[PDB]
Amino acid sequence: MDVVSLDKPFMYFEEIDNELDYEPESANEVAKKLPYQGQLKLLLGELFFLSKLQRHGILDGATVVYIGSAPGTHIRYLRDHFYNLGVIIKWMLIDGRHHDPILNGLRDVTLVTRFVDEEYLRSIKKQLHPSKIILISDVRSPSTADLLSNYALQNVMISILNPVASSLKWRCPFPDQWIKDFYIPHGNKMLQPFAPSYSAEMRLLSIYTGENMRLTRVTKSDAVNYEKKMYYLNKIVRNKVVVNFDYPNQEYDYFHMYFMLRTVYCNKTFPTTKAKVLFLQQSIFRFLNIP
Amino acid sequence: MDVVSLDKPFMYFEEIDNELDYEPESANEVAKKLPYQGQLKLLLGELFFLSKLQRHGILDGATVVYIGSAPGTHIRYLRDHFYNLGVIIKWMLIDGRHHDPILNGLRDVTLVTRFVDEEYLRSIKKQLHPSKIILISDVRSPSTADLLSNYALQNVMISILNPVASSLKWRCPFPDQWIKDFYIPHGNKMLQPFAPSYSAEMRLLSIYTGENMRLTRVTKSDAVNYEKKMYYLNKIVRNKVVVNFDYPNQEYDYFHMYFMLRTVYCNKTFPTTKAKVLFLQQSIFRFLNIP
Ligand SMILES: C[n+]1cn([C@@H]2O[C@H](COP(=O)(O)OP(=O)(O)O)[C@@H](O)[C@H]2O)c2nc(N)[nH]c(=O)c21
Ligand SMILES: C[n+]1cn([C@@H]2O[C@H](COP(=O)(O)OP(=O)(O)O)[C@@H](O)[C@H]2O)c2nc(N)[nH]c(=O)c21
Ligand SMILES: Nc1ncnc2c1ncn2[C@@H]1O[C@H](CSCC[C@H](N)C(=O)O)[C@@H](O)[C@H]1O
Ligand SMILES: Nc1ncnc2c1ncn2[C@@H]1O[C@H](CSCC[C@H](N)C(=O)O)[C@@H](O)[C@H]1O
Repeated sequence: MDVVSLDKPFMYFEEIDNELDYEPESANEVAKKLPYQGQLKLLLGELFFLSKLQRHGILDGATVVYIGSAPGTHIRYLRDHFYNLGVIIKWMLIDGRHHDPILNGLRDVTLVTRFVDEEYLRSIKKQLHPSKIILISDVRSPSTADLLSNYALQNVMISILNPVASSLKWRCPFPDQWIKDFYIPHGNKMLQPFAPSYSAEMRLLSIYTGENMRLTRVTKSDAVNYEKKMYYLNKIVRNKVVVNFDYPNQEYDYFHMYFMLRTVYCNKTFPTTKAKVLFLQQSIFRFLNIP
Repeated sequence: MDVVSLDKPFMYFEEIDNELDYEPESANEVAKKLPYQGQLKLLLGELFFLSKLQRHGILDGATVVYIGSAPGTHIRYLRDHFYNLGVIIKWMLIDGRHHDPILNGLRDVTLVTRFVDEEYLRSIKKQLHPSKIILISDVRSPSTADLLSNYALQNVMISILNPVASSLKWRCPFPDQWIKDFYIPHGNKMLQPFAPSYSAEMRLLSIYTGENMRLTRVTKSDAVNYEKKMYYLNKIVRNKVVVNFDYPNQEYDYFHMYFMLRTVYCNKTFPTTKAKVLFLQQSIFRFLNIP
């Protein structure tokens, strides 16, 4: 067995302290080990992101604009969680694809069947006015050409919507498929437990203070780094069994999930962080029909 | 006579401490009082900007890419000034219009007859590589539609060229001609002595540290402010005769010019700032054929 003792898991890209040469044969290995793993991946990251905003007092009263939301099964869990905590939020889920019917019939959630373009962003901005907007983006076109176009749309979402915070899908183009350098918004590169086995995807979390918008350039050298750091994390780290983690499941992803879940607010009072997390995890797995 | 005593002049937009309601009849008033006033306006601002970079030690060894440079008569003065000071710089002047022949025959200056587009910016970036670039932009299309397009090109100049510093033309669209909010690079809003009598134009000066790029949103309310602050400056301030300014010419613009010129480096040693400035001014006016 692949055992180890860890203090904490890597929460952000910058914390990864090692790298490995990407082995293309990794692409043929089992990408997922749990049913509905993708909904689980998104649920944890967005619960993490949103709980942070709650902590900073910027969630209550906001309209969450989620673009690239369908099917959005896991989003029903997020909505219930904050709704039950007393936080007042409106959800606007937009995708050209159809949403899970469990999202219908909630006055606080508006489903829109539309593929957004810059012009539409303008109309909804005029229509949301004057609410404070929190943007979540998971749009998907993939070539490096596709990625750049998605990233370009994500930056236009921020400039038109002008949100108070944002969570954006972020996967650096592969160095061997580099086209040109580009800019992404400045934010924390939140790592994702339960991401596919060798995925290099993370989420970019940002909070917008003032009327400024800070971007950061991404080059091929950065692309080389992303590949090696993420490859090291996926191949080595995520395959570890953290034996000094007293929890029903000690695999790295559960250890990593534990640290995100420990930041979530509940109505129920618990005697230990371990009890709250076990509760939230049980709750999350039951909702998603994960054994 | 319109007399007053002033400590210093307003160097940046933010310093303007008063405003006036824009009177449209001002548009019919004499816009210029000196021959070649436009070359003088550009010369002082760019001498100011470039001397600053020298002070920060980022000028020597740079390639100055000036887009919207023709005719560029005043640019010959700038080139000579730094060339004579021993600073090593290469100039690349690009405009679809033709440059003043006084700029020909200098190995350190390359004239390009081209209207730049994003693609061309890419090729020159590949060709300038690996020199450090200082961008100066004075491109001109004007409707608010024209402005936005120019500003959009200016931001693409920065993202493709990725300069160490930049000076950009900046005039906020008039509130009564507002189209949409937009972003401009963050920088100092340098005010311009000898600008047309009622011009609301200034120059945006920026220095790029790290791999980040900070932008700032401009709204109609900002547009209302620009109009009133600039109107107050043009109508009231610039019409002042600073009587406690011991200088051959006490009009506000000369007082303002004095503060920019006092920051310029010379080979000749002077006993007082007043002597250096008088020298630089005499020199500048003689070069431009201004009496
Ligand atoms: C993690 N990774 C994956 N691939 C390629 O990406 C293809 C699709 O797998 P993926 O990258 O997991 O898809 P996604 O990121 O769109 O969700 C695989 O078949 C590999 O060829 C990769 N190709 C390169 N060059 N470098 C990498 O780090 C890398
Ligand atoms: C300074 N100013 C000028 N204009 C208009 O701008 C026209 C051209 O004059 P300009 O603004 O000096 O041109 P420029 O900025 O392109 O160099 C004038 O005929 C006026 O109608 C202005 N119009 C408005 N609404 N507000 C202003 O502050 C203002
Ligand atoms: N312009 C656009 N506007 C809206 N959705 C977009 C888009 N372009 C692509 N997408 C959507 O991006 C999605 C990527 S998959 C998203 C999964 C979803 N976030 C979840 O919670 O289940 C697809 O449903 C796709 O239709
Ligand atoms: N795409 C582009 N590339 C180059 N020059 C441009 C441009 N679009 C407009 N311009 C130029 O912008 C200039 C504005 S007037 C500039 C005056 C000049 N800076 C001076 O020193 O004399 C015009 O010469 C015009 O041809």
